[PDB]
Amino acid sequence: KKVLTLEGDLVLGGLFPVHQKGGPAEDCGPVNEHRGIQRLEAMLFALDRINRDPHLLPGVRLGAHILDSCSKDTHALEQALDFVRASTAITGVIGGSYSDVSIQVANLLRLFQIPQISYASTSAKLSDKSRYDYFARTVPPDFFQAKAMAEILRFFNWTYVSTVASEGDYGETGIEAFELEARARNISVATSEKVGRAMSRAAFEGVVRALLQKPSARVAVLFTRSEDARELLAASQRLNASFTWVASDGWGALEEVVAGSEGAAEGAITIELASYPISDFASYFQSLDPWNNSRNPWFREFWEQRFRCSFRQRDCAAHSLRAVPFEQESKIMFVVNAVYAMAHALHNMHRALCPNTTRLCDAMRPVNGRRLYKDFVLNVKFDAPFRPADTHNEVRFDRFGDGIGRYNIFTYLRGRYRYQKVGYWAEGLTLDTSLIPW
Amino acid sequence: KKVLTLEGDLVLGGLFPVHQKGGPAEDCGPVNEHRGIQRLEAMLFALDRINRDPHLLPGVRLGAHILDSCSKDTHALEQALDFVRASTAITGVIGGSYSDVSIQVANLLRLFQIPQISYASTSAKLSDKSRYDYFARTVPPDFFQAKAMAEILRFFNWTYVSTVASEGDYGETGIEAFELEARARNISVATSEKVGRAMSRAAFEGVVRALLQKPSARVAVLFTRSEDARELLAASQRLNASFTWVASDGWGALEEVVAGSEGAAEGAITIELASYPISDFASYFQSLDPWNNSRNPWFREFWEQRFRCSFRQRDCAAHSLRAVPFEQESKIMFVVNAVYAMAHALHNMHRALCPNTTRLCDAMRPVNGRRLYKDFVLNVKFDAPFRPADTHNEVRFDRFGDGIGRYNIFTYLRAGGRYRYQKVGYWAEGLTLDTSLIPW
Ligand SMILES: N[C@@]1(C(=O)O)CC2(CC2)[C@H]2[C@H](C(=O)O)[C@H]21
Ligand SMILES: N[C@@]1(C(=O)O)CC2(CC2)[C@H]2[C@H](C(=O)O)[C@H]21
Repeated sequence: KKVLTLEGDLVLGGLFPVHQKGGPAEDCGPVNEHRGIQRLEAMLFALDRINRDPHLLPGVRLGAHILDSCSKDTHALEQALDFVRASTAITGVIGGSYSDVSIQVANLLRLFQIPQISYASTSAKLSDKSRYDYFARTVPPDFFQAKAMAEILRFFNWTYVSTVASEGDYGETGIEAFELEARARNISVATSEKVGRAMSRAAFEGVVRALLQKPSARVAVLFTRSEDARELLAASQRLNASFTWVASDGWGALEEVVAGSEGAAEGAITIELASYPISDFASYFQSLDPWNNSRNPWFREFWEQRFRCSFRQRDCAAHSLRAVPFEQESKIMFVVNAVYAMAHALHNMHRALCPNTTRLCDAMRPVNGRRLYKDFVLNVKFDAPFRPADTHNEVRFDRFGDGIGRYNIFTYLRGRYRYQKVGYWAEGLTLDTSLIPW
Repeated sequence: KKVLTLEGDLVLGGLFPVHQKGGPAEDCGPVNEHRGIQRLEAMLFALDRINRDPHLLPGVRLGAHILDSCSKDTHALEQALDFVRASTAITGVIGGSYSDVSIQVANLLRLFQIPQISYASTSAKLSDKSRYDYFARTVPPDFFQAKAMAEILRFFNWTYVSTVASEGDYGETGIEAFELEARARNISVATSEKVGRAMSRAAFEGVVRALLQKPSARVAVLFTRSEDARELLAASQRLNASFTWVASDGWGALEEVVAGSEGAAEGAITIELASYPISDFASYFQSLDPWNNSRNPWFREFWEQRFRCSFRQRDCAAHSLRAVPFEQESKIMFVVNAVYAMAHALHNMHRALCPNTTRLCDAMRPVNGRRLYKDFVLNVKFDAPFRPADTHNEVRFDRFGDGIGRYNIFTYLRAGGRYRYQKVGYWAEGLTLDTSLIPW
């Protein structure tokens, strides 16, 4: 219903879960604030810096055609029909965020040779190039995440664990990979529970007692969506049930997962893909205003939900995102590098196909998608923009078009509670014991 | 590359694995005779009789747009694009065969509200109408088949078994459903192996070796693709490894799965969905020759493969199917049943939308798929066409567009060479098997 359009010489398709998935009947629920709106603004911020970059396509302005997935694969696939209908013209696609939506969207995109780079889809399956030949990502596959989690249990001598998976490609294949890896380290799994898309608080108590039916297994491994980890922790709190949580990037270092069930979560070890905040995105997001951000068609709806106001009611104007603490979303960097990977690919494309000018020559009217994905997108290699220069971070894709298997490890501890970085994984597990009380 | 097109007032899409899958450079392999050609020819047969029928769509003609899936989802989806290029116009789609083919095709077909009826896709994944709101099938979900297979093990007190599943939505869900039914009947799994999309003869051996790592687990439960079962039977014969096979409809009673691996498979228990060879299909298929069947662009290739001749070298001419021992592929009836399910739904929709004529009126141009599926496809009830005398079977779909969980159980034995399938029993809301018919 709402289209996000930016004019430009070339148009970059975008796909973001602006809204949450709806209730039993509605396809779209409330605005997904952090992983939705903020990740969308990250693509818009990147496109602005690129359009100001004199070293990166100074003669070709990049546009955007950003669609909302509503956190549901079938809705994203109904929306992704815009990207194919013409064949405005869509050069590539940034997104989606959730694996299921990327799989579904990739199967349609390959039929029209549309390149796609995801900034958050981690499911290992997307690494298979015979089925997903137009798919690249700035994120590593979950082969490497599940391997890393198996080493955490191997290190802390945890050999009788349990597993919790969100239904879908991410949770199932993620736990499946974890099965192989725990097996390979003498770790035996007591039981394996699966969480339905939209369970009730009664259903999660079912899962708690299901995990409890083996009291000896006090450790639980999770390949879960954040809502699921939060409802399961809430259910654990209500049922006065104490588990040792070992969780994937779904939970990550999200305050919203543990908020209200901080006691039930204390002791937990979580994983986030290795990222850093970008300060120029921070000041850009906090200076965003509903009367100046008309280019984002969902920014007013976010503003009404963020501040409990209405533009009809005239009570939105006194608020600012600067009064608020800015908790920059974890995968913001990966959105930023994914837009840059596509822009560099196209800069390299233009350099070779239009040597005589900075403008778009007939050799890129239209842009050959196959040549773009195979010869340029896959062969990008540049410094991550805005990177913490003290550490050398580089943007490229391996033989399977995946990002680098590097993860940060955290712990939820204690009045007051907080996630603390305790280690990392980058080919090997590396963590210091001095940062854990147990 | 080829597309079987025929004129009609309404056009029904078709999807069959006319060709097996190829290698890395090719997307299409040799001709698939049984699950390809006979299945394609069954739809043409049904179309031909529907168009002669004075009681079923007398004034409305049915055309077709039959595509080749090449036993591969990505190729099928490239092809299925034809069905949605109107936005010739496609009213409904008959197909595909492979469950991963039918899933991919449905995700697209629902976008343009096009009803889909599969004659072979058994994945339980396809029973969920939130996700597959325009899909229906003349076959049951694998929820019942997995229940059927654990009942067979529980009956023979095989408490320690191994599993093998073809990667994808048929193998993985089938076996997972099976393993839960096995657990609940105290049947423990020793090991579980996966058969990938691009398997090598060495990789197939690695699967056999993994199965032998548990020497007590002599039972091997498979939810595999046809080709995946044959190659596992080939790898086991190469290794003189002996397993009791219990296998899903993928294997079924296919002679092509056991060819060259007759001793490796002896004593195998195989499942097929309960069906009957249909009456007039044998006359039709056997009366097919290459100088009349120009309407099937893959038929000449089937002819060459069948008789090991060449039209370019003119050896083929002196041949006819009316001398061969006609083996009617087990799902022929479900293909014919799907074609007739769509025909009846449209006949009934036409009664509702065009009451003053036999011809396709404007209230039905184009056919509204949402109304066709929900108000007419899901509600169809009719006597199964071409049903043999002693049979009184009815074609219908349940609340979730599913067929009924009915299956025949067979066993593979050496009688007089001369190896064959023998029906030992059936499954229909409980197990019934004749222990007297199994040699072992
Ligand atoms: N890595 C994810 C995926 O779907 O592939 C798992 C997740 C569901 C929890 C979403 C995370 C995110 O948006 O930060 C993606
Ligand atoms: N029932 C099937 C399915 O895909 O759901 C299993 C199979 C893969 C082996 C193919 C069989 C067939 O075409 O008769 C279908």
